[PDB]
Amino acid sequence: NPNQELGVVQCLCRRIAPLTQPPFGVRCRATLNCPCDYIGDCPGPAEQYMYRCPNCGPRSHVACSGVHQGTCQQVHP
Ligand SMILES: [Zn+2]
Ligand SMILES: [Zn+2]
Ligand SMILES: [Zn+2]
Repeated sequence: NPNQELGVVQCLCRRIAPLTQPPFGVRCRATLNCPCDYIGDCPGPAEQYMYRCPNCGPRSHVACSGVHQGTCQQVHP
């Protein structure tokens, strides 16, 4: 069988870790801060990373490109 390449990622401890599956989209759970009282969920895009850190062992964390802080136009158009 041919080898299956998996990407690498920086663990939260900052070491380089091998992903065990490709990044996959997820719900972003961050809370928003706009100068008004608006309440709402971040629409993303957010992704979750599964990896096996040589230091930390199995670990995961989520990253999101949505706007969490800023003006009312930036957070909630
Ligand atoms: Zn680590
Ligand atoms: Zn987000
Ligand atoms: Zn606002």
